[PDB]
Amino acid sequence: MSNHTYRVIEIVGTSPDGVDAAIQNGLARAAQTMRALDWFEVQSIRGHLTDGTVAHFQVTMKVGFRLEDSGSGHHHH
Amino acid sequence: MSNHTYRVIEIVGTSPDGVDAAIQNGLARAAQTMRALDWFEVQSIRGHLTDGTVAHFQVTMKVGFRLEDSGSGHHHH
Amino acid sequence: MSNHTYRVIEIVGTSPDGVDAAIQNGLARAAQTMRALDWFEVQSIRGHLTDGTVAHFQVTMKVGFRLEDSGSGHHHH
Amino acid sequence: MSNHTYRVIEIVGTSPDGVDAAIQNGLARAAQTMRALDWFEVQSIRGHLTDGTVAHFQVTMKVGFRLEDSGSGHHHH
Amino acid sequence: MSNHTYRVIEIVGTSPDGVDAAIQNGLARAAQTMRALDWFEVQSIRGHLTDGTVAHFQVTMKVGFRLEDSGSGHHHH
Amino acid sequence: MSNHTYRVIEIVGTSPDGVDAAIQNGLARAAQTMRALDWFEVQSIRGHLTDGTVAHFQVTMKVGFRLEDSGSGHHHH
Amino acid sequence: MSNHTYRVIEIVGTSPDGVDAAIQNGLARAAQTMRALDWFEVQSIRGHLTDGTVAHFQVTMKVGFRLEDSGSGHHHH
Amino acid sequence: MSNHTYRVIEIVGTSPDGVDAAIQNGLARAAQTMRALDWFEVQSIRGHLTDGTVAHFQVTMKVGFRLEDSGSGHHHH
Amino acid sequence: MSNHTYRVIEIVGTSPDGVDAAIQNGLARAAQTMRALDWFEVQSIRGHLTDGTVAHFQVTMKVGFRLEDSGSGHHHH
Amino acid sequence: MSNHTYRVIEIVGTSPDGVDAAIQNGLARAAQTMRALDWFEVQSIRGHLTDGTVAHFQVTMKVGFRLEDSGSGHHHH
Amino acid sequence: MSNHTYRVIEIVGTSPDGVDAAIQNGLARAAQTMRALDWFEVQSIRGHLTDGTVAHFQVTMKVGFRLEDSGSGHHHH
Amino acid sequence: MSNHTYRVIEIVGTSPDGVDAAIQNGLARAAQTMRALDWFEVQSIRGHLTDGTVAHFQVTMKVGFRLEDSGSGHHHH
Repeated sequence: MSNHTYRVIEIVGTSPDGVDAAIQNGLARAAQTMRALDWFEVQSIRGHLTDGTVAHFQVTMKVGFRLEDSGSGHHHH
Repeated sequence: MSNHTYRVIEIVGTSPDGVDAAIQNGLARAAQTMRALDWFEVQSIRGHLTDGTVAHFQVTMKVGFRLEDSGSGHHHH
Repeated sequence: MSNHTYRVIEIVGTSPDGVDAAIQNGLARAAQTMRALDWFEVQSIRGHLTDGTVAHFQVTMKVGFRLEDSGSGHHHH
Repeated sequence: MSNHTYRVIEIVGTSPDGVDAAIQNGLARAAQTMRALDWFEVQSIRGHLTDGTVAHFQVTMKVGFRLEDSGSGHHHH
Repeated sequence: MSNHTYRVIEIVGTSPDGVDAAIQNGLARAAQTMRALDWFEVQSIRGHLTDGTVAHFQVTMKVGFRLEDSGSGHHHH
Repeated sequence: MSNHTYRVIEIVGTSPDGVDAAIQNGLARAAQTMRALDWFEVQSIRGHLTDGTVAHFQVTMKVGFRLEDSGSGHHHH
Repeated sequence: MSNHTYRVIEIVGTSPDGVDAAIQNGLARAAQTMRALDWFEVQSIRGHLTDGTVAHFQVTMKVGFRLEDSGSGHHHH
Repeated sequence: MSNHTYRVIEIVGTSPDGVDAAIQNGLARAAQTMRALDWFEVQSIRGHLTDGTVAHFQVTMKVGFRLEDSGSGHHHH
Repeated sequence: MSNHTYRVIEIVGTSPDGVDAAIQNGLARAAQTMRALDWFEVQSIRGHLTDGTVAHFQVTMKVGFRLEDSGSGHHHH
Repeated sequence: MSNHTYRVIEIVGTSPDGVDAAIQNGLARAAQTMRALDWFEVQSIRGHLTDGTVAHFQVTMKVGFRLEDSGSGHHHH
Repeated sequence: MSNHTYRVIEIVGTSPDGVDAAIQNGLARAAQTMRALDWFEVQSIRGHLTDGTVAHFQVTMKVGFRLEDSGSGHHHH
Repeated sequence: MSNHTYRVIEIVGTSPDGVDAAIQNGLARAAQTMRALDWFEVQSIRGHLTDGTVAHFQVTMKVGFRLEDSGSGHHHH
């Protein structure tokens, strides 16, 4: 925890069944390929209405993962 | 799609059962009277607590609909 | 209060005598023609200076009114 | 200019040929039907890429027009 | 309603089951100890992912309650 | 002034007679019970319209007061 | 009006008697020395409380004035 | 369209000939190497002035592309 | 970690020797009296210049602490 | 480059022929009288519509120039 | 303190040795030529990396100074 | 410099010894693996307090690097 450095990527998750779906739907695919999803932050909740009655919630989130080598989980000052 | 122009209105949807409710509750009434709801954007999630334990989620959204005559769905450059 | 949906419009009120004037001057005209002004939110206080010494305060506000049919003032969850 | 009150609407103009196009393309249709477009403010410049190489610039703007009766263009304080 | 003054506090509610949970989970504890929760406003929806698949939604909200003595619910101008 | 630390609270003041009223109406009650109001910052000017013609300006402000013991009013670097 | 270019300066006006005072108090001194104050925009309304009961409203505004030579008031496209 | 998840990257495009150039200049290189640029959003228009008279417009944009496998273009609720 | 709810307070720390000082100077006093400072967020770095050459950095931060009873550090969904 | 200090001024450029015009029209006049325009940042794109069909794009930008004496272009740490 | 009016200028300070350096490096040059620097506000902390390992922190700040004649330090309402 | 296009990534640097540490700690690891870090922008300064007295400053920054082939450093308009 001395020089742990993280990276934040932004992904947009989409689900016709809610915001908690899109959050989980997108966060999930992200992990299918990335390392250590540690946190997320929602930046927008938007959406499209197809057929006028089918919303496809589109939630944009910023997700953060550790890139630095698993190193000493320490405090050094 | 050459000169399609849209209009954005802002509506606040309210539901005691969630944010996805208010979004759908309000978006829905909006369509009862407007043309071609194409998209929406959430701007705020607020709420009132009546009886101290009854939240009435109030979600404000900006909704967008086409005003321009259905015209050539085209690309011209 | 179960599915009450509101609409927010934005108007700019102007008065040479203050911000509370423009707020009331504009909000007032808005009601001359709209239904149930319930709330307002100020977004900007700007102004022009004519003759260099005559400010015309221009206050932009977002005003909200009920569109949904007067329905049950109720809580349903 | 004592109690002149204005209204601001938001429209999204779109053009495959630029931002100044979409601004003018949308502002123009707006006037086809509204009164006294006096000003505009850009809020976003976004866009879609169809065929991957055809951008359709979408510029969202807030446009303002006078609603109050043409009245004394005056200063009263 | 003449000199009613309110106070706004900020709390972060957390739930592994959604945003509407955290909102209600946190708002609720807040009332366990405070007076007259009247309104709330969401400011952020964030979260941590433990085990990589267990999100703990963290919603930050600003909650508002009346401090001024229950006084005349009146309008005085 | 070396380690003087302050605290900022947020209060909403309300008055049917203006924004300068609500600011003073709320700031005042705040002092009835707190120590050393030193500054304030307005964050929003909102309002409700009862009877459609009775605005109750609601101004939200952040107020700051000293918590640290009255200590040396000094500069140390 | 073809190449009229303006400059915006920021000034903070202060008055113990209100926001409309500080706006006018500051805007005024600004003109004592500058050319053609044409517009202003409020950016903050803050304040200090001396004696705990004497607010000195401090309003920060951005003021705009013409620098370009009085030239053709024209439209050229 | 049920679980389509997207990724947003941010790129800065630069052109001495305009903002629509930099937008297209940068968006273009981005596609030279990425999949399915679907949308873009401008976040800043900045620039450097070399030789004092050569602006190099620098437009920062957020571009979004699909990462999820081309899957059912469907609505499922 | 199922219903852990937190509270965020805002404090301004001040030090003539830097921003990391004010952050630590203020955060520290805050703990002298509060429970479980878990996190902080900087919102502003401002300052006053006394004697014209003595800056007193004033850093405003939002600090967050747990209020809910130490309860099961668990995940429940 | 050790103690190079810059100053940022804000100017509004205007042109009936576009945003890239106003940017260049205004930036240009600014240099007619200032030293070393090094960079610019757009803050707003607004405009007035005279005759309803003559937009006068008004672009506000923040421009930055060096004030410190041309000194060692160096790195010192 | 009745009609004291201030002016805010924006300067960018730069130092290879930190943010507190650039703040002091720039604020300092500003005073070499201006009157009564009373306060400052940081707006951005940016930077360039020359040689890839030499950061030149660039901190932009808004600095405020009194322009109005030293007048009665008084409260008048 | 005609079509140089850049990419901006966001990383969070962490150090128990300051903000200038985390900035340098994170920026550094980023370069260990990326090309041409040219600039950075701070977006947040946050932090965790372990043991209540060990802050781990977490600074989030946006870093920008060139992706386009080293090409003509030129101006072409």
